[PDB]
Amino acid sequence: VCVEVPSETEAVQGNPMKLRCISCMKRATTVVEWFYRPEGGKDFLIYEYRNGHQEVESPFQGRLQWNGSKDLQDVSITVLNVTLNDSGLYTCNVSREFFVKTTRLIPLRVHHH
Repeated sequence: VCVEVPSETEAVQGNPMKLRCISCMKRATTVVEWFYRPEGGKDFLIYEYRNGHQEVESPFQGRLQWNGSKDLQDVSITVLNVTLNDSGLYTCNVSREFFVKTTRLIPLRVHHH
C-alpha cells in the first residue's frame, strides 16, 4: 500500500540525492511542480509534470532525474552529483483534479566527505 514518507534532508556532497515526495491518493488529473529556493533568494520552478514531463530551464536542467511512480503518488526526483550549492529549500506541489493540492517542503542541507 501507499505510505507517505518524508524526504531525507541531509545530503553528502558528490553523491546523488533523492528528494522524496509522496502524496497518497484518494480512490484523476495530476500536476507536479518542483521549486527550489536558495538562501536569501526566490523560488523558481525546476521540474514540472503537466500533461507530460516538461523540460524546465533552470541551473538544475541537466542534473535532474525522475524517480516517481507511474500512478503518480510517488513524485520524487533525484538531483545528481550534489554540491554544497544545492543547499536550500525544495518545494513539491502536487495537485489532483476529478480537487486536491498538497505541499511538501524539503530544507535540504549538503555536507562534506
